[PDB]
Amino acid sequence: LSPAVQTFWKWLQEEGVITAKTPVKASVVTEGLGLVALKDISRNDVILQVPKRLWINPDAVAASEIGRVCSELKPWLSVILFLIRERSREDSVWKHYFGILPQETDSTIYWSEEELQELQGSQLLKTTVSVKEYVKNECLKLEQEIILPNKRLFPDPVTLDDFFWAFGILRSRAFSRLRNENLVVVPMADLINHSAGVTTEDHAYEVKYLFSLKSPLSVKAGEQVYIQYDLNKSNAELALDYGFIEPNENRHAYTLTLEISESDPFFDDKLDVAESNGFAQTAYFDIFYNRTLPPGLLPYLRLVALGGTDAFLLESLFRDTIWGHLELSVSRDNEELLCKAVREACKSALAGYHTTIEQDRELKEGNLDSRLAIAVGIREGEKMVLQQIDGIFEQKELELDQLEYYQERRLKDLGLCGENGDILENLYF
Ligand SMILES: Nc1ncnc2c1ncn2[C@@H]1O[C@H](CSCC[C@H](N)C(=O)O)[C@@H](O)[C@H]1O
Ligand SMILES: N[C@@H](CCCC[NH3+])C(=O)O
Repeated sequence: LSPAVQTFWKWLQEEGVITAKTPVKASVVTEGLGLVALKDISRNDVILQVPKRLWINPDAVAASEIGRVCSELKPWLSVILFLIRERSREDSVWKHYFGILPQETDSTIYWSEEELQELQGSQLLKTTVSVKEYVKNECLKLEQEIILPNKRLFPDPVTLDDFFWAFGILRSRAFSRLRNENLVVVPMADLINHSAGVTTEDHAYEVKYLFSLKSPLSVKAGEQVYIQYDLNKSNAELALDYGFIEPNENRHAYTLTLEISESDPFFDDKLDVAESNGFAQTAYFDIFYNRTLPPGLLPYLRLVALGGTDAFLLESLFRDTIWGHLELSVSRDNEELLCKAVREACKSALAGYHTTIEQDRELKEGNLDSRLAIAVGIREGEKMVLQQIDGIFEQKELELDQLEYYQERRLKDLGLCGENGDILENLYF
């Protein structure tokens, strides 16, 4: 298999970890390293357990020499340091472990400039950039405040590479879905890979303190044991959290960002309306392919587009039903305004890409390298969501007169054809 690995597997033995009731070994799979069943494994069969003595969570960093200096750092920042640190100690309790860890992943945080050019105009590129930058600052602020000061605990220098390394390791390895634990790293069940086969992301791991990894599916001897990293994440999110995406078009998403500008002559009243109904000055709406629009997107759109003619709805009189009206609809002008705004934004966005959906799809038809493959799937996906959105509002523009706006809804209850009320009027005075 692999010397460095052979070592890692031997170490787990001389620790009471890997015993005999452990149906799984390590091997070289298309996705790096994984866990292959040593013999038929059944659904919910405990695969392997790890002693908390071996975690790598804030509780461990706090209980180490640097625990003091990191005493006020954010949970992750603390683990970042811990990791960069232990990776240097020849007497580390994870010497064999780190000697197994991938130096890199296909997460966009490692992509070269050319590799990134393949995501030109994508939302993913934006998101990755932002994240890379943030992590940088936060990490450079760490160097000057903890690494350099305590030159006794941090002997060797520390580059951004080491930082992004630990950050990546953190975001692609740790198990956040756990109660009372959000960033736990477990050297054994670390090698478990992801598969679309697993459709029950309802924790493949439980706490007993120990880490019990139970296989969510029945596996025959020789085959790989997988798990579902996260059903709700988009391909954009999978692409950045780990270095991979799925073919499932339902994983494609594009998030729209709406806000009530302060330059809006009605900012104050509008913001009041939004907040009174669960929305902030700025609001993000995630749009997934083939899903119906998020509730709240249309009403908020109408709020944004409101305008002077209908500003009367922002009056105390309707503060108790305004959202309901926003939910139904305001007026033909309001609707038409917002529809155009969205359609234009979609067209504009669609134009930011350097490839057509056809070209992307022809490429997918050949052999694509890891990162290029990710970029192509991502961009095609986004173009689809973008087009779906424009498609939706194009229909709306057509049905611009089928909707019954505020005024019409008001005159619905007039009772023009009632009784000759004048006969009773004369019986009264
Ligand atoms: N379904 C999948 N397809 C491709 N890569 C995958 C994958 N599931 C997991 N991975 C890879 O493994 C990482 C999760 S940690 C799993 C251990 C890893 N296989 C190793 O050799 O060290 C991901 O960030 C990704 O790079
Ligand atoms: N992201 C997954 C765990 C991935 C583990 C990768 N080895 C979770 O939230 O549980």
